[PDB]
Amino acid sequence: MANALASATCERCKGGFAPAEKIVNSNGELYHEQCFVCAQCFQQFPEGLFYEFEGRKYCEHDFQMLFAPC
Ligand SMILES: [Zn+2]
Ligand SMILES: [Zn+2]
Repeated sequence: MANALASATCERCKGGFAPAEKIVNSNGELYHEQCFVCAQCFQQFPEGLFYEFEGRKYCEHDFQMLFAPC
């Protein structure tokens, strides 16, 4: 259906992933265990999870400035 889809690839990297180790979903987008970047400073970050959000992701950098304890 729709146009010819290629495959499941990362968002800020488009890396063809699949395993729960390389594939990581949050909000609705797909990320790697080390692609999570700051929608503002684009600062990537390991762990595979930080202050991400729907349609927008952020690292503990811009978000620690806003100061959001938990
Ligand atoms: Zn990636
Ligand atoms: Zn940042």
